[PDB]
Amino acid sequence: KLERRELGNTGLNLSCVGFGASPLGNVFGDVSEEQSIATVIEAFNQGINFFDTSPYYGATLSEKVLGKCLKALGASRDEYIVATKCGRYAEGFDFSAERVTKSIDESLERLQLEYVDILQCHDIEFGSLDQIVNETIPALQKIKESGKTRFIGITGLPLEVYTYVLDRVPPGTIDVVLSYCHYCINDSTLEDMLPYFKSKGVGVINASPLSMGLHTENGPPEWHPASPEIKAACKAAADYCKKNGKNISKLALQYSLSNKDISTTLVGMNSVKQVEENVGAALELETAGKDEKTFAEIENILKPIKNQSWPSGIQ
Ligand SMILES: NC(=O)c1ccc[n+]([C@@H]2O[C@H](COP(=O)([O-])OP(=O)(O)OC[C@H]3O[C@@H](n4cnc5c(N)ncnc54)[C@H](O)[C@@H]3O)[C@@H](O)[C@H]2O)c1
Repeated sequence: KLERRELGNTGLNLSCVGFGASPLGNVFGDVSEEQSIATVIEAFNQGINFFDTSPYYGATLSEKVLGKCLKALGASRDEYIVATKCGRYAEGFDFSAERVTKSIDESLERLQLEYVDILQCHDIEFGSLDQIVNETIPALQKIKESGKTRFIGITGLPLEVYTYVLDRVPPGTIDVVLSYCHYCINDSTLEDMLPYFKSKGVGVINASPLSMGLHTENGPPEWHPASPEIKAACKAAADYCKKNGKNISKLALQYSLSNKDISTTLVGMNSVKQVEENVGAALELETAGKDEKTFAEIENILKPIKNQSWPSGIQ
């Protein structure tokens, strides 16, 4: 069975591999609704029980499609865990209490759910962090008390933005944090913040273990924000694996899964083959361990750009 890990103090047990549903909004090329449904059904059948989306992905399309996918499961509601977000929309950012209070109703309508398990502020580095602390999080606390979400959180790229918020709200205010692109073969800096997150009692969700396509055979999309030198070294690592009969995406995901202090790693998936590969990579990690010789050679290739990121937001 696919390993499950406790998520902070929420009592939720998430599969160590999570379903990133942003491709269901066509972020990484177009995908049919029938394929999306089959992909989620296969993910659930393989033991994945955690699904993450946002009103932003595909201008609310990802949520609509995921809502159809989850209905097609025909499963008990407590057998899967749904996370979505608020504050970032196709028409821009709005972290006001009025916006996010409307947003949860809009998301529940699209998702065809009475409640989500997790609701998080999306990309807070683009907002006023003082508004997040003093207006947005209180509004989310009222949404939680209404029952429309069970737990609340915050997401963003820069690791520093979390400390600003978590230092200023009372203990136990935030249930979960989602960080992305910082626990993968080229960037492990999320491990630097895990001691702080443990100190605040927050469950940690990692996302983008392929760093949004850097750790794939096809390579990153044209819009990927990483510098050319990050892209060149990631391509060299993928070419090394291809030359030696190795799967760069399998190894990248196995790297991200190896830290047990992270409850789940969301990986964007848009096909049943990707689900079969990614669950298989997780299962094989438990029974065969890691290919240490290839990881060491991958590390040597990525070393010059290790832990380099890119600017995001307005802080
Ligand atoms: N600020 C935030 O809150 C934030 C930011 C980014 C992502 N996320 C969440 O995290 C999810 C995952 O991140 P992501 O999708 O942007 O990047 P990712 O690292 O998960 O990679 C996704 C891309 O890799 C491809 N892929 C997946 N498995 C593969 C395989 N076995 N072989 C080859 N290719 C494979 C996917 O099709 C997609 O093109 C997202 O869907 C979303 O849910 C949140």
